[PDB]
Amino acid sequence: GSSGSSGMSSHVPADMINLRLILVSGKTKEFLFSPNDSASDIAKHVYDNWPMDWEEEQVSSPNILRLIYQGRFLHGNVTLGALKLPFGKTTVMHLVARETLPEPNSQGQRSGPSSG
Repeated sequence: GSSGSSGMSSHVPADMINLRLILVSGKTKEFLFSPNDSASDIAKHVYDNWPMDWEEEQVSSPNILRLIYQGRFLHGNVTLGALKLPFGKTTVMHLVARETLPEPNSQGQRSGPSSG
């Protein structure tokens, strides 16, 4: 018989965009995506990956599964391409599952305390 094994390389190309999928608390992993792929493909990919790390598992919507970037949220129709993101790089993004907001607190909101 015979056997062979040659091949090793750990570097992101300039045609793909490395994305960092983070979860609650922490735990993250480097991924790859195209500029023609939309948050869907990504969010989807993530879902497809891993066996199951979330009780809930019986939905299908880009809303519930929204991708966060730099704190903000990316649209489901948005695509790395439209994000004119730099190739051969690593982006940081957060993921969550909720048809609504995460916490009761929205940016750009001033309060008026009863006092002068």
